Amino acid sequence: GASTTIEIASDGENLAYDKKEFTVPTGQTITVTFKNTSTAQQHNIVIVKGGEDVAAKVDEEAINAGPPDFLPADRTNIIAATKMLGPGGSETITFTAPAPGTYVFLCTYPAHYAGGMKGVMTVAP
Ligand SMILES: [Cu+]
Repeated sequence: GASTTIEIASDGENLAYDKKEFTVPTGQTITVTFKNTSTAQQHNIVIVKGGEDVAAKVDEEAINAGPPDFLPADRTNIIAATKMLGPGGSETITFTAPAPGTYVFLCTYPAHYAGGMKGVMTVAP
């Protein structure tokens, strides 16, 4: 089920992605295209280096960091991230898949993570 090309989008106007999981192969170049399909909301996708603990810390850094991108100053805990996309915006990010394991992805727009806008990237060995 592992793929090197991933398409993901917001679930219309809801605080969710259209996928809560996807699998990628370790050590290979991954392409992820994220589409903000909402009418009036801002979304990104941020893939963190770890699980729910790392995601919570990033999410907190993000809200402190503020607009327009709501990302921490550096990517020490971030595998990859888009910019903060407007309604109808899309962005493709490229990264080398990290070590095999489970990696949380989330939207870091204020309240969106707590709102359920999250999932898991599984990296196959
Ligand atoms: Cu969002």
